[PDB]
Amino acid sequence: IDPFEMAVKQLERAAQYMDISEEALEWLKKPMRIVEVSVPIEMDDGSVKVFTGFRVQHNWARGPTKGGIRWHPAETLSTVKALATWMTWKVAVVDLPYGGGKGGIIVNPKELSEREQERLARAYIRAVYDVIGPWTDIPAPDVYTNPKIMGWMMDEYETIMRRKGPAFGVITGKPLSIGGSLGRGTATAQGAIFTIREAAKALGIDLKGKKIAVQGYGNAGYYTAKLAKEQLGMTVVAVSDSRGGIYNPDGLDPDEVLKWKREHGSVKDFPGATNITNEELLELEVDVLAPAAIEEVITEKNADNIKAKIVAEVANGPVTPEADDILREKGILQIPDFLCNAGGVTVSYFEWVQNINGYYWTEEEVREKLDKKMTKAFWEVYNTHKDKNIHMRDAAYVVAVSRVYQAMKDRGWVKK
Ligand SMILES: N[C@@H](CCC(=O)O)C(=O)O
Repeated sequence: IDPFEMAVKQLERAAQYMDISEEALEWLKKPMRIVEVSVPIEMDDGSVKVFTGFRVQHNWARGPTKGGIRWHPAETLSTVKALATWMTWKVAVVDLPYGGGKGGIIVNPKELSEREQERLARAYIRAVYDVIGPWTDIPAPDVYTNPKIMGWMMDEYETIMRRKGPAFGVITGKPLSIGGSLGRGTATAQGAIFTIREAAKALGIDLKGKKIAVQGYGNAGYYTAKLAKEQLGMTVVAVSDSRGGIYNPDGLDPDEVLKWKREHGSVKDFPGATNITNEELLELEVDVLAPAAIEEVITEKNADNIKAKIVAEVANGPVTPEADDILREKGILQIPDFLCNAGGVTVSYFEWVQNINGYYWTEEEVREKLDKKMTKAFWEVYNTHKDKNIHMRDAAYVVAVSRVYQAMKDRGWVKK
Protein backbone atom coordinates (compact mmCIF):
# COMPACT_ATOMS: atom_id res chain seq x y z
CA ILE A 1 0.00 0.00 0.00
CA ASP A 2 1.14 3.55 -0.80
CA PRO A 3 2.65 5.63 2.13
CA PHE A 4 0.93 8.95 1.41
CA GLU A 5 -2.47 7.26 1.43
CA MET A 6 -1.52 5.67 4.74
CA ALA A 7 -0.58 9.09 6.14
CA VAL A 8 -3.82 10.68 4.90
CA LYS A 9 -5.89 7.86 6.41
CA GLN A 10 -4.03 8.32 9.69
CA LEU A 11 -4.81 12.04 9.58
CA GLU A 12 -8.50 11.36 8.92
CA ARG A 13 -8.66 8.89 11.81
CA ALA A 14 -7.07 11.56 14.00
CA ALA A 15 -9.59 14.16 12.82
CA GLN A 16 -12.38 11.77 13.81
CA TYR A 17 -11.56 12.44 17.49
CA MET A 18 -11.32 16.24 17.26
CA ASP A 19 -13.42 19.15 16.02
CA ILE A 20 -11.72 20.34 12.83
CA SER A 21 -13.35 22.00 9.83
CA GLU A 22 -13.57 20.24 6.48
CA GLU A 23 -11.54 22.93 4.71
CA ALA A 24 -8.73 22.62 7.25
CA LEU A 25 -8.65 18.84 6.77
CA GLU A 26 -8.51 19.30 2.99
CA TRP A 27 -5.67 21.80 3.43
CA LEU A 28 -3.76 19.40 5.68
CA LYS A 29 -4.24 16.48 3.28
CA LYS A 30 -2.01 18.16 0.66
CA PRO A 31 1.63 19.25 0.89
CA MET A 32 1.81 23.01 0.45
CA ARG A 33 4.79 22.81 -1.93
CA ILE A 34 6.47 19.88 -3.68
CA VAL A 35 9.72 20.40 -5.60
CA GLU A 36 11.14 17.69 -7.86
CA VAL A 37 14.50 18.54 -9.41
CA SER A 38 17.18 16.88 -11.49
CA VAL A 39 20.52 16.53 -9.73
CA PRO A 40 23.37 16.22 -12.26
CA ILE A 41 26.86 15.22 -11.17
CA GLU A 42 29.94 14.23 -13.16
CA MET A 43 31.27 10.85 -12.09
CA ASP A 44 34.81 9.60 -11.59
CA ASP A 45 34.92 8.12 -15.10
CA GLY A 46 33.98 11.53 -16.50
CA SER A 47 30.39 10.75 -17.48
CA VAL A 48 27.51 12.91 -16.23
CA LYS A 49 24.69 11.11 -14.42
CA VAL A 50 21.38 12.75 -13.49
CA PHE A 51 19.56 11.85 -10.27
CA THR A 52 16.05 12.63 -9.08
CA GLY A 53 15.81 14.83 -5.99
CA PHE A 54 12.79 15.84 -3.94
CA ARG A 55 11.96 18.53 -1.40
CA VAL A 56 8.44 18.43 0.05
CA GLN A 57 7.23 21.19 2.37
CA HIS A 58 3.96 19.90 3.80
CA ASN A 59 2.95 22.87 5.95
CA TRP A 60 4.61 26.00 7.34
CA ALA A 61 1.85 27.61 9.39
CA ARG A 62 3.88 27.33 12.61
CA GLY A 63 7.19 28.38 11.06
CA PRO A 64 9.96 27.19 8.75
CA THR A 65 9.66 23.58 7.66
CA LYS A 66 12.03 20.92 9.01
CA GLY A 67 13.03 17.45 7.86
CA GLY A 68 15.89 15.23 6.78
CA ILE A 69 17.19 14.08 3.41
CA ARG A 70 17.22 10.39 2.49
CA TRP A 71 19.62 8.82 0.01
CA HIS A 72 17.84 5.56 -0.79
CA PRO A 73 17.60 3.62 -4.08
CA ALA A 74 13.90 2.98 -3.35
CA GLU A 75 12.99 6.63 -2.72
CA THR A 76 9.65 7.81 -4.10
CA LEU A 77 7.73 11.07 -4.06
CA SER A 78 5.04 9.30 -2.03
CA THR A 79 7.56 8.34 0.66
CA VAL A 80 8.92 11.89 0.89
CA LYS A 81 5.42 13.37 1.07
CA ALA A 82 4.32 10.95 3.79
CA LEU A 83 7.47 11.60 5.82
CA ALA A 84 7.01 15.37 5.52
CA THR A 85 3.41 14.98 6.70
CA TRP A 86 4.67 12.92 9.63
CA MET A 87 7.33 15.53 10.43
CA THR A 88 4.63 18.19 10.66
CA TRP A 89 2.93 16.35 13.53
CA LYS A 90 6.30 15.43 15.03
CA VAL A 91 7.37 19.06 15.36
CA ALA A 92 3.86 20.09 16.42
CA VAL A 93 3.56 17.61 19.31
CA VAL A 94 6.78 18.80 20.97
CA ASP A 95 5.84 22.47 20.42
CA LEU A 96 8.52 23.65 18.05
CA PRO A 97 8.13 26.76 15.87
CA TYR A 98 8.48 24.54 12.81
CA GLY A 99 6.57 23.11 9.90
CA GLY A 100 6.96 19.77 8.16
CA GLY A 101 9.49 19.12 5.43
CA LYS A 102 11.29 16.22 3.75
CA GLY A 103 13.86 15.67 1.03
CA GLY A 104 15.37 12.73 -0.78
CA ILE A 105 17.43 11.55 -3.72
CA ILE A 106 16.80 8.28 -5.57
CA VAL A 107 20.40 7.07 -5.37
CA ASN A 108 22.32 4.08 -4.06
CA PRO A 109 25.02 5.80 -1.94
CA LYS A 110 26.95 2.53 -1.54
CA GLU A 111 28.13 2.69 -5.17
CA LEU A 112 29.22 6.33 -4.96
CA SER A 113 32.70 7.44 -3.95
CA GLU A 114 33.37 10.25 -1.48
CA ARG A 115 34.02 12.76 -4.27
CA GLU A 116 30.82 11.68 -6.02
CA GLN A 117 28.92 11.95 -2.73
CA GLU A 118 30.19 15.50 -2.22
CA ARG A 119 29.26 16.40 -5.79
CA LEU A 120 25.78 14.95 -5.22
CA ALA A 121 25.30 16.98 -2.04
CA ARG A 122 26.48 20.21 -3.66
CA ALA A 123 24.36 19.64 -6.77
CA TYR A 124 21.28 18.93 -4.63
CA ILE A 125 21.84 22.21 -2.79
CA ARG A 126 22.29 24.05 -6.09
CA ALA A 127 19.03 22.51 -7.35
CA VAL A 128 16.87 23.20 -4.27
CA TYR A 129 18.45 26.50 -3.14
CA ASP A 130 15.37 28.48 -4.13
CA VAL A 131 13.06 26.72 -1.64
CA ILE A 132 15.37 26.35 1.38
CA GLY A 133 16.95 28.72 3.87
CA PRO A 134 17.47 29.46 7.56
CA TRP A 135 13.89 30.78 7.81
CA THR A 136 12.29 28.77 4.97
CA ASP A 137 13.36 25.11 5.15
CA ILE A 138 16.02 23.44 7.31
CA PRO A 139 17.24 20.04 6.06
CA ALA A 140 18.81 17.46 8.39
CA PRO A 141 20.60 14.08 8.33
CA ASP A 142 18.48 11.03 7.55
CA VAL A 143 18.80 7.49 6.17
CA TYR A 144 22.21 7.07 4.47
CA THR A 145 23.11 10.73 5.13
CA ASN A 146 25.48 11.83 7.87
CA PRO A 147 27.03 15.02 9.35
CA LYS A 148 29.71 14.97 6.64
CA ILE A 149 27.11 15.40 3.89
CA MET A 150 25.42 18.05 6.04
CA GLY A 151 28.66 20.02 6.23
CA TRP A 152 29.19 19.78 2.48
CA MET A 153 25.61 20.94 1.91
CA MET A 154 25.99 23.88 4.31
CA ASP A 155 29.23 24.94 2.62
CA GLU A 156 27.58 24.89 -0.81
CA TYR A 157 24.62 26.88 0.51
CA GLU A 158 26.95 29.45 2.07
CA THR A 159 28.85 29.74 -1.21
CA ILE A 160 25.64 30.43 -3.13
CA MET A 161 24.31 32.70 -0.35
CA ARG A 162 27.45 34.91 -0.46
CA ARG A 163 27.46 34.93 3.36
CA LYS A 164 24.60 37.41 3.61
CA GLY A 165 23.09 35.78 6.69
CA PRO A 166 23.16 32.82 9.09
CA ALA A 167 24.17 30.18 6.58
CA PHE A 168 25.03 27.85 9.47
CA GLY A 169 21.34 27.60 10.35
CA VAL A 170 20.23 26.45 6.90
CA ILE A 171 20.94 22.83 7.86
CA THR A 172 21.24 20.83 11.08
CA GLY A 173 23.22 17.78 12.09
CA LYS A 174 26.49 19.51 11.12
CA PRO A 175 29.91 18.66 12.54
CA LEU A 176 30.80 20.46 15.76
CA SER A 177 33.59 22.39 14.01
CA ILE A 178 31.06 24.14 11.75
CA GLY A 179 27.94 25.21 13.64
CA GLY A 180 27.41 21.79 15.20
CA SER A 181 25.55 21.22 18.45
CA LEU A 182 26.38 19.18 21.53
CA GLY A 183 24.12 16.31 22.53
CA ARG A 184 23.41 15.40 18.92
CA GLY A 185 24.63 11.82 19.30
CA THR A 186 22.33 10.92 22.18
CA ALA A 187 19.33 13.13 21.34
CA THR A 188 16.80 10.39 20.53
CA ALA A 189 17.83 8.17 23.43
CA GLN A 190 17.80 11.06 25.91
CA GLY A 191 14.33 12.11 24.79
CA ALA A 192 13.12 8.51 25.06
CA ILE A 193 14.56 8.26 28.58
CA PHE A 194 12.83 11.49 29.63
CA THR A 195 9.53 10.22 28.24
CA ILE A 196 9.98 6.86 30.01
CA ARG A 197 10.68 8.66 33.29
CA GLU A 198 7.56 10.80 32.86
CA ALA A 199 5.49 7.71 32.00
CA ALA A 200 6.72 5.94 35.14
CA LYS A 201 5.87 9.06 37.15
CA ALA A 202 2.35 9.05 35.68
CA LEU A 203 1.90 5.33 36.43
CA GLY A 204 3.42 5.67 39.90
CA ILE A 205 6.25 3.23 39.14
CA ASP A 206 9.69 3.85 40.64
CA LEU A 207 12.29 2.85 38.05
CA LYS A 208 15.12 2.43 40.57
CA GLY A 209 16.15 -1.19 40.12
CA LYS A 210 13.45 -2.13 37.61
CA LYS A 211 13.94 -4.03 34.36
CA ILE A 212 14.31 -2.82 30.76
CA ALA A 213 14.51 -4.71 27.47
CA VAL A 214 15.67 -3.11 24.21
CA GLN A 215 15.19 -4.41 20.66
CA GLY A 216 17.77 -3.16 18.18
CA TYR A 217 21.26 -2.27 19.37
CA GLY A 218 22.20 0.55 17.02
CA ASN A 219 22.80 4.14 18.12
CA ALA A 220 19.28 4.57 19.49
CA GLY A 221 19.02 1.21 21.25
CA TYR A 222 22.50 1.21 22.78
CA TYR A 223 22.26 4.79 24.00
CA THR A 224 18.74 4.17 25.33
CA ALA A 225 19.97 1.22 27.38
CA LYS A 226 23.05 3.11 28.60
CA LEU A 227 21.15 6.25 29.62
CA ALA A 228 18.41 4.14 31.23
CA LYS A 229 20.95 2.26 33.34
CA GLU A 230 22.79 5.38 34.49
CA GLN A 231 20.07 8.03 34.88
CA LEU A 232 17.08 5.85 35.76
CA GLY A 233 19.09 3.25 37.69
CA MET A 234 17.38 0.36 35.94
CA THR A 235 18.45 -3.25 35.37
CA VAL A 236 19.11 -3.90 31.68
CA VAL A 237 18.20 -7.58 31.33
CA ALA A 238 17.83 -8.07 27.56
CA VAL A 239 19.33 -6.36 24.52
CA SER A 240 18.97 -7.87 21.05
CA ASP A 241 20.26 -6.63 17.69
CA SER A 242 20.01 -7.56 14.01
CA ARG A 243 21.38 -11.07 14.52
CA GLY A 244 20.23 -12.42 17.89
CA GLY A 245 19.63 -11.39 21.48
CA ILE A 246 20.74 -12.15 25.03
CA TYR A 247 19.13 -12.33 28.47
CA ASN A 248 20.47 -11.99 32.01
CA PRO A 249 18.10 -11.41 34.97
CA ASP A 250 20.81 -9.93 37.24
CA GLY A 251 21.61 -7.19 34.72
CA LEU A 252 23.77 -6.50 31.68
CA ASP A 253 26.40 -3.80 31.15
CA PRO A 254 25.63 -1.99 27.87
CA ASP A 255 29.24 -0.83 27.46
CA GLU A 256 30.54 -4.40 27.59
CA VAL A 257 27.80 -5.57 25.22
CA LEU A 258 28.78 -2.85 22.75
CA LYS A 259 32.43 -3.90 23.05
CA TRP A 260 31.43 -7.52 22.39
CA LYS A 261 29.38 -6.39 19.40
CA ARG A 262 32.36 -4.45 18.05
CA GLU A 263 34.66 -7.45 18.50
CA HIS A 264 32.57 -10.42 17.33
CA GLY A 265 30.26 -8.47 15.00
CA SER A 266 27.14 -9.16 17.04
CA VAL A 267 25.69 -9.43 20.54
CA LYS A 268 25.39 -13.20 20.18
CA ASP A 269 26.99 -15.64 22.62
CA PHE A 270 27.62 -12.87 25.17
CA PRO A 271 29.31 -14.35 28.29
CA GLY A 272 27.05 -14.85 31.30
CA ALA A 273 23.88 -14.47 29.22
CA THR A 274 21.45 -16.81 27.45
CA ASN A 275 21.03 -16.41 23.69
CA ILE A 276 17.43 -15.72 22.65
CA THR A 277 15.51 -14.44 19.64
CA ASN A 278 13.69 -11.12 19.18
CA GLU A 279 10.17 -12.55 19.49
CA GLU A 280 10.62 -14.07 22.95
CA LEU A 281 12.69 -11.04 23.93
CA LEU A 282 9.61 -8.90 23.30
CA GLU A 283 7.70 -10.97 25.87
CA LEU A 284 9.91 -10.97 28.97
CA GLU A 285 8.26 -9.69 32.14
CA VAL A 286 10.02 -6.31 32.22
CA ASP A 287 8.95 -2.95 33.60
CA VAL A 288 9.45 -1.08 30.31
CA LEU A 289 10.02 -2.23 26.72
CA ALA A 290 11.89 -0.10 24.17
CA PRO A 291 11.69 -1.41 20.59
CA ALA A 292 14.40 0.56 18.78
CA ALA A 293 14.62 -1.47 15.57
CA ILE A 294 12.81 -2.45 12.36
CA GLU A 295 9.21 -1.20 12.31
CA GLU A 296 6.14 -3.40 12.87
CA VAL A 297 7.49 -5.79 15.49
CA ILE A 298 4.40 -5.91 17.75
CA THR A 299 1.40 -7.21 15.80
CA GLU A 300 -1.81 -9.10 16.58
CA LYS A 301 0.26 -12.29 16.71
CA ASN A 302 2.17 -11.25 19.84
CA ALA A 303 0.26 -8.21 21.16
CA ASP A 304 -1.40 -10.14 23.99
CA ASN A 305 1.94 -11.72 24.97
CA ILE A 306 3.52 -8.38 25.95
CA LYS A 307 4.20 -8.24 29.69
CA ALA A 308 5.74 -4.76 29.77
CA LYS A 309 4.04 -2.02 31.78
CA ILE A 310 5.39 0.72 29.48
CA VAL A 311 6.20 0.37 25.78
CA ALA A 312 8.39 3.21 24.48
CA GLU A 313 8.20 3.24 20.68
CA VAL A 314 11.69 4.62 20.09
CA ALA A 315 11.55 3.21 16.56
CA ASN A 316 9.37 4.63 13.79
CA GLY A 317 5.97 3.00 14.21
CA PRO A 318 6.98 -0.43 15.56
CA VAL A 319 3.41 -1.18 16.65
CA THR A 320 0.37 -1.83 14.46
CA PRO A 321 -3.04 -0.30 15.31
CA GLU A 322 -4.48 -3.73 16.14
CA ALA A 323 -1.62 -4.29 18.57
CA ASP A 324 -2.23 -0.74 19.81
CA ASP A 325 -5.82 -1.61 20.72
CA ILE A 326 -4.81 -4.94 22.26
CA LEU A 327 -2.11 -3.30 24.40
CA ARG A 328 -4.46 -0.52 25.51
CA GLU A 329 -7.02 -3.16 26.49
CA LYS A 330 -4.39 -4.68 28.81
CA GLY A 331 -3.71 -1.34 30.51
CA ILE A 332 -0.20 -1.19 29.05
CA LEU A 333 0.88 2.43 28.64
CA GLN A 334 2.24 3.23 25.17
CA ILE A 335 4.41 6.20 24.23
CA PRO A 336 3.59 7.08 20.60
CA ASP A 337 6.44 6.66 18.14
CA PHE A 338 6.58 10.29 17.01
CA LEU A 339 6.48 11.48 20.63
CA CYS A 340 9.06 9.07 22.07
CA ASN A 341 11.79 9.73 19.48
CA ALA A 342 11.09 13.47 19.19
CA GLY A 343 14.37 14.26 20.96
CA GLY A 344 16.32 14.26 17.71
CA VAL A 345 14.21 16.96 16.08
CA THR A 346 14.21 18.91 19.35
CA VAL A 347 18.01 18.91 19.48
CA SER A 348 18.06 19.87 15.79
CA TYR A 349 15.82 22.81 16.73
CA PHE A 350 18.28 23.69 19.50
CA GLU A 351 21.13 23.55 16.97
CA TRP A 352 19.19 25.85 14.64
CA VAL A 353 18.59 28.29 17.50
CA GLN A 354 22.30 28.25 18.37
CA ASN A 355 23.23 28.85 14.73
CA ILE A 356 20.70 31.66 14.31
CA ASN A 357 21.80 33.39 17.52
CA GLY A 358 25.53 32.90 16.96
CA TYR A 359 25.80 31.68 20.56
CA TYR A 360 26.37 28.03 21.42
CA TRP A 361 25.31 26.13 24.53
CA THR A 362 26.91 23.43 26.66
CA GLU A 363 25.89 19.80 27.14
CA GLU A 364 24.12 20.55 30.42
CA GLU A 365 22.05 23.38 28.95
CA VAL A 366 20.97 21.26 25.98
CA ARG A 367 20.09 18.37 28.30
CA GLU A 368 18.00 20.59 30.58
CA LYS A 369 16.14 22.21 27.68
CA LEU A 370 15.47 18.78 26.16
CA ASP A 371 14.17 17.63 29.55
CA LYS A 372 11.77 20.57 29.73
CA LYS A 373 10.48 20.12 26.18
CA MET A 374 10.01 16.35 26.41
CA THR A 375 8.37 16.48 29.85
CA LYS A 376 5.93 19.18 28.74
CA ALA A 377 5.06 17.36 25.50
CA PHE A 378 4.49 14.04 27.27
CA TRP A 379 2.31 15.64 29.93
CA GLU A 380 0.26 17.44 27.27
CA VAL A 381 -0.30 14.16 25.40
CA TYR A 382 -1.11 12.28 28.62
CA ASN A 383 -3.59 14.92 29.76
CA THR A 384 -5.33 14.67 26.38
CA HIS A 385 -5.24 10.87 26.81
CA LYS A 386 -7.10 11.10 30.12
CA ASP A 387 -9.51 13.88 29.15
CA LYS A 388 -10.67 12.45 25.81
CA ASN A 389 -10.52 8.76 26.89
CA ILE A 390 -8.80 7.95 23.59
CA HIS A 391 -5.59 6.13 22.72
CA MET A 392 -2.20 7.73 23.39
CA ARG A 393 -1.35 7.80 19.68
CA ASP A 394 -4.73 9.40 19.00
CA ALA A 395 -4.08 11.95 21.76
CA ALA A 396 -0.70 12.84 20.25
CA TYR A 397 -2.31 13.26 16.83
CA VAL A 398 -5.04 15.40 18.41
CA VAL A 399 -2.46 17.67 20.06
CA ALA A 400 -0.35 18.04 16.91
CA VAL A 401 -3.25 18.61 14.52
CA SER A 402 -4.88 21.04 16.97
CA ARG A 403 -1.68 23.10 17.16
CA VAL A 404 -1.30 23.17 13.37
CA TYR A 405 -5.00 24.00 12.91
CA GLN A 406 -4.77 26.85 15.42
CA ALA A 407 -1.72 28.25 13.62
CA MET A 408 -3.54 27.98 10.28
CA LYS A 409 -6.61 29.77 11.68
CA ASP A 410 -4.48 32.54 13.19
CA ARG A 411 -2.85 33.33 9.83
CA GLY A 412 -6.28 33.47 8.20
CA TRP A 413 -5.52 30.59 5.84
CA VAL A 414 -8.74 28.82 6.86
CA LYS A 415 -11.68 30.98 7.93
CA LYS A 416 -13.51 28.24 9.86
N1 LIG B 1 13.51 12.35 12.39
C1 LIG B 1 14.37 12.23 11.22
C2 LIG B 1 14.65 13.60 10.61
C3 LIG B 1 14.25 14.77 11.50
C4 LIG B 1 15.43 15.60 11.95
O1 LIG B 1 16.38 15.03 12.52
O2 LIG B 1 15.41 16.83 11.72
C5 LIG B 1 15.68 11.53 11.57
O3 LIG B 1 15.63 10.43 12.11
O4 LIG B 1 16.73 12.09 11.29
